[PDB]
Amino acid sequence: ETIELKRGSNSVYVQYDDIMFFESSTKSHRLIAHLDNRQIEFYGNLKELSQLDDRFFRCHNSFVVNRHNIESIDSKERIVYFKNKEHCYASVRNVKK
DNA sequence: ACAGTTAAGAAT
DNA sequence: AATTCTTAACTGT
Repeated sequence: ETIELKRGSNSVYVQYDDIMFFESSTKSHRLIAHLDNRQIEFYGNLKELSQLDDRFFRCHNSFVVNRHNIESIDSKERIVYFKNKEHCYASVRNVKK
């Protein structure tokens, strides 16, 4: 299961479970794939990534998480912790799901 | 329910 | 390829 992260003249190819989560970049129409120890900026939209696979869940407007790489959830604070020790946030309306 | 912020379409 | 404007739909309380 591999995904092509398109970057204009380049592409980077990554396995689904290399990915902790995706977040929107502050560069318009770019996302950031968070991997174990690297981050890769690419062209995409979050909606499309969440439809690739059941493991990819839109927990927030700005985040798509890989369920397989979740270490724990603090549902009080709405913080999703990943196996590489990063974290991101779940929205009030999506945290339960 | 609100006001502030943002993802993503379209065009090029 | 990379960028802008736009706006509905998101955000947290």
